[PDB]
Amino acid sequence: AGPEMVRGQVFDVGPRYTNLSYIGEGAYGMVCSAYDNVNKVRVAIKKISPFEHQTYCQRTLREIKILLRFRHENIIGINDIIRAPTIEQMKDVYIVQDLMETDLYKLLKTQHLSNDHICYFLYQILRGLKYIHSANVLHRDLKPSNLLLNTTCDLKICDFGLARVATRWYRAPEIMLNGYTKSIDIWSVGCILAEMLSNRPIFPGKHYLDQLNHILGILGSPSQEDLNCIINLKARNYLLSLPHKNKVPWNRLFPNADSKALDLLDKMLTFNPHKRIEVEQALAHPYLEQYYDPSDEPIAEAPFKFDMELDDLPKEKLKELIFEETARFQPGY
Ligand SMILES: CN(C)Cc1cccc(Nc2ncc(Cl)c(-c3csc(C(=O)NN4CCOCC4)c3)n2)c1
Repeated sequence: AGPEMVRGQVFDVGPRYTNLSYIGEGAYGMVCSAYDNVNKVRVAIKKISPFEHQTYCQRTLREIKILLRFRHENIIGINDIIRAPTIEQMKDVYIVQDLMETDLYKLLKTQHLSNDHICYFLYQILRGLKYIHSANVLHRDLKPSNLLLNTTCDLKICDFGLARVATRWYRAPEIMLNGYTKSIDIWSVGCILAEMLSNRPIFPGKHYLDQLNHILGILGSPSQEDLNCIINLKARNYLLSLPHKNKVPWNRLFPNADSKALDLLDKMLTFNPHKRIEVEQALAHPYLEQYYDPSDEPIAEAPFKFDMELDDLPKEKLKELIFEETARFQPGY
């Protein structure tokens, strides 16, 4: 019996992995669960087909190298990698990882979170993000659909394809001019907090202009100091063209949320990245006092550093590096 297929997509991961089930898909990849007939468990498998585009090749190499170096309870790992025995044959790369029960996206579509769970999930997101930022890496695309949850309420951050060393509903406002710094991740976590408090996106713009209006609709018109953070000229001009907007207090939007939760949300969703809170201070905020435990919150031993200029490399070079990096999982290595 030939190779497995999932929604007309071949999934050439047997004989070890079988009984595939669709989970989701991105721009150049698909995710399924499968049965691992060695460890007698179900696993997650992300198929990645990036080699047509230099950008996809950089993100794939970055994703693999970062996830193989990171070792943290709140961050998805890589257990196995499958690809063809020769570089000429390699069209796809399959990354095998721990299977989780669901993601925060789906959870928030069907469940109301107690203040306790919101607190505990927020702690874990930030605890993972502390490890991440401690290594001088940015995730850059945190969102409910890549925060994974287990039966026992354990959370893991996944999809590091966009990560870099230091929808669009979670993009910080600095980015909607563009400057990727650690504070864009805190913005995303702020938006995630809001969504956990209400079950609806806080800034659900149809496009970037419409997202800016949502943001200003709650934060109010930016100050002049805040306007000096907005480097891009079209954006700055646009902001200067708008009528004044008043700041809406957080407890009017979330009338039944914990006061501490709202005080932290306020500091995470701050227009000016320079004044936005940082991950350790977030973790030490009173709202999180029930879980904050710096004695058991690991950081990376050293800053992550790429020794090559991936941006500069032609997609053929990248593919060779991807062949190299995945060698160690190939039989007979
Ligand atoms: C419906 N039934 C399947 C339940 C369910 C629902 C969602 C998740 C999981 N479990 C799980 N376990 C391990 C992993 Cl590794 C992943 C995973 C999902 S997506 C992804 C990634 O890399 N995704 N990117 C592309 C898609 O958009 C987001 C980013 C990794 N999921 C189970």
